[PDB]
Amino acid sequence: FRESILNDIRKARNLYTGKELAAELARIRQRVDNIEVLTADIVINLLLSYRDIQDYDSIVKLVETLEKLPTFDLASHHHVKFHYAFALNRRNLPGDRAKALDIMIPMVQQVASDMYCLVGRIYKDMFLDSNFTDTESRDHGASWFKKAFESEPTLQSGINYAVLLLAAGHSSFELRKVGVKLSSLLGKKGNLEKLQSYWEVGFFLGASVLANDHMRVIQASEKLFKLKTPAWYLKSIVETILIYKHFVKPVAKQELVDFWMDFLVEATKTDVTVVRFPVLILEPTKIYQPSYLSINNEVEEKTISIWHVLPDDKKGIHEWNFSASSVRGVSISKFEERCCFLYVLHNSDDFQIYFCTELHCKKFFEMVNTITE
Repeated sequence: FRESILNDIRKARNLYTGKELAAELARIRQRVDNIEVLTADIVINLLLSYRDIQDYDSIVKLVETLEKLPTFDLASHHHVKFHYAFALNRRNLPGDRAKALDIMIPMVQQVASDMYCLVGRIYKDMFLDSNFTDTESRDHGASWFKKAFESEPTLQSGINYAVLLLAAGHSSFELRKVGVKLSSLLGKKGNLEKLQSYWEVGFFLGASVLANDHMRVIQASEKLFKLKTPAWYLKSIVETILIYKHFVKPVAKQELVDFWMDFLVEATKTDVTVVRFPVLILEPTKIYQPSYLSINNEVEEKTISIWHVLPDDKKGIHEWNFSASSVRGVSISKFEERCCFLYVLHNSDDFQIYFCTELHCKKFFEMVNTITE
């Protein structure tokens, strides 16, 4: 019965994403909410499955019900408390972040980097979410990431520490000191081609951003795209980059750095509101080509505009403008839900267009069906 629930959660996380996953978890919950004894293995894998669709409200409500269930000892389950605080911090209703800190700070005060870094992230988020006015939260966040960094140096704590020093007005060391240590950690990790886990690539990206290393940023951003990085994770990297970009005081590849920053920030949006989409056109060479696309309110006939950002090969055609009557149609890829096929007249090939999220692709699909109907 336990094993059945566990096996079905794992199968659920593999088969489904989005709404389809939420349906499956609610089906599994009926069983979970009637189980003879509710163990921590079930709880943990439930919380991971809800995190896959950023359902922080379900995580909080489940963990609160375990706190009242007298025979579950929440205090003893530090990883469950970690995920609870994580969810409270992302949900951020009145008092959520206060409660997260009241959970996390006593757990820390041997403590692992992730625990120090979550507390640091709560402060970081308070700082960002205050429109950069909460300078006390900034300084508290810096101190927590600093402790992590000195206790167990990692790129994650190091980049977050540096970014908050940058926001505090750091011509300076710790800042160049954190910089030296970041460079030897990057040395330890080795070439980007051998880093396969999304979490290694994400922290490589961040330190590459801090280093102002353009080619690595572009390379690591693309790798983060190909790896189907979870939204929960990309969120935290993006937050770090937004703070960096706000506070840091052309290079011929600036255009591709701007594209990738725009792509990865757009990828954390759940409400799609954009005049234009940063996209990757998959070429028959099997290279993803950074591009922009827009659906234009043009007089007489609506149009689709598509253009390459900084193509390596500057020769040939890198811009298209299609009138509504020029479009045969659109089809979402049967294999890649981020991808929409666009079919146009007098073009024997197609455009295989890859968006930053599934929803962005679906919006494009719907808008093109509207102009062709």
